[PDB]
Amino acid sequence: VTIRNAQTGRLLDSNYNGNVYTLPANGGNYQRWTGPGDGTVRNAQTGRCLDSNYDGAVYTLPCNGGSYQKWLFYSNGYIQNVETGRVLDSNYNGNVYTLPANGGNYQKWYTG
Ligand SMILES: OC[C@H]1O[C@H](O[C@H]2[C@@H](O)[C@H](O)[C@@H](CO)O[C@@H]2O)[C@@H](O)[C@@H](O)[C@@H]1O
Ligand SMILES: OC[C@H]1O[C@H](O[C@H]2[C@@H](O)[C@H](O)[C@@H](CO)O[C@@H]2O)[C@@H](O)[C@@H](O)[C@@H]1O
Ligand SMILES: OC[C@H]1O[C@H](O[C@H]2[C@@H](O)[C@H](O)[C@@H](CO)O[C@@H]2O)[C@@H](O)[C@@H](O)[C@@H]1O
Ligand SMILES: [K+]
Ligand SMILES: [K+]
Ligand SMILES: [K+]
Repeated sequence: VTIRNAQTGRLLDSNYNGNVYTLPANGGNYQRWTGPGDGTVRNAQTGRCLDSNYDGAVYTLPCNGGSYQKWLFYSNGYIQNVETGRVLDSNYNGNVYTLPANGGNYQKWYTG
């Protein structure tokens, strides 16, 4: 289902172009996500895998088995990219990107 930023209240969102962003909850399936158990976080509408790189950019692409598309969900709300180690982040404008863990609330996420 949904992934909601702890700082901004905006939810994790993505489209068929593979662009990612956050928006207020709006019921659409672009805002729900599925975790099979293989490390991936797949968009409920598109089936694509949330993914990022060493530059900090974050997008979705069809799923390819790479550590890049594998995420770790900690109980403190961090969502960590296995390859880079950088943590999923966003800003009130609805930018999504990754940055070094810095303890910030913009790096926390309620996932249900
Ligand atoms: O009208 C389409 C779409 O609008 C809203 O979706 C937005 C966003 O959440 C989706 O990620 C993108 C996908 O390109 O479209 C909008 O910006 C929701 O109402 C959604 O359910 C709906 O189909
Ligand atoms: O060979 C690099 C990388 O390729 C594939 O991952 C794609 C994408 O998911 C990644 O975010 C970017 C990283 O720059 O790379 C591709 O576009 C996977 O085959 C992956 O295992 C591999 O490391
Ligand atoms: O000092 C602002 C901000 O800095 C640190 O957060 C960084 C990053 O995680 C955020 O997404 C962006 C949002 O604009 O800001 C920094 O780049 C954190 O220490 C944070 O608590 C603080 O508000
Ligand atoms: K779209
Ligand atoms: K900090
Ligand atoms: K602050």
